[PDB]
Amino acid sequence: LVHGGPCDKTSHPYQAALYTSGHLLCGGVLIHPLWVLTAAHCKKPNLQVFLGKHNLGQQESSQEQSSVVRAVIHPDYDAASHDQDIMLLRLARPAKLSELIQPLPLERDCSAQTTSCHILGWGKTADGDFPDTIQCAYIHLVSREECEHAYPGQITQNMLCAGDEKYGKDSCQGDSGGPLVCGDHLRGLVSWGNYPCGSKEKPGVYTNVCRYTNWIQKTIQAK
Ligand SMILES: N=C(N)c1ccc(NCc2ncc(-c3ccccc3)[nH]2)cc1OCc1cccnc1
Repeated sequence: LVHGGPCDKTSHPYQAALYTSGHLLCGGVLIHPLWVLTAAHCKKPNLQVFLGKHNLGQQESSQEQSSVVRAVIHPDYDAASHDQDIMLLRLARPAKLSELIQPLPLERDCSAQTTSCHILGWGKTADGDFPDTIQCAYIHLVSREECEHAYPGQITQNMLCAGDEKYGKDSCQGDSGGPLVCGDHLRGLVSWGNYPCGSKEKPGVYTNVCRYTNWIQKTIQAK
């Protein structure tokens, strides 16, 4: 995450860190004790989910590690255009809830009134390095018209745009699949955006979570 700062230690109990091959791959959101939501482009072998983390460089008493037993990519995900960039991960071990491990409720209304938004993750910072401590930033939703102008013929109804006109606070590589939180609800998932990272004119593009209520519920309730 570029141009942000360290999160408050107790503000992100729903944040997951996804690992493969021993290093940080993506963010993710705990939405149910057995399920983490992330971006479909985070699908890699032997995913390891870490909950209750703040600093990746230290062993924390609140952390919980779980293997993934099932990875459910949206049937209409299109890697080329990033359309429908969403994936459900079923945990081997149900999350042992604590003050630092809690699910985040989903935004079910696509016409939700504007609320204060934020992003977070262990993605690349402004200096080009990967931080041990999770970064946070306030950002605002950008109108669909403004975003269509920023990325012509690239924005679908399955995408939301969000950014920061003042410093260009933005999500980046490694923040993928992390949450766009609006009014204490999951509004979006980190999907794609500008290269290099920065949202002054070309806002970050987020998977529009409100569009996936039925698919999420059907997947979680399946079998
Ligand atoms: N600026 C942003 N808001 C932003 C946030 C997250 C990401 N994640 C990387 C990422 N998204 C999708 C894929 C992907 C999908 C399919 C196939 C292979 C790759 N990879 C990228 C972002 O901006 C572009 C960007 C690209 C690379 C390095 N830095 C920034």
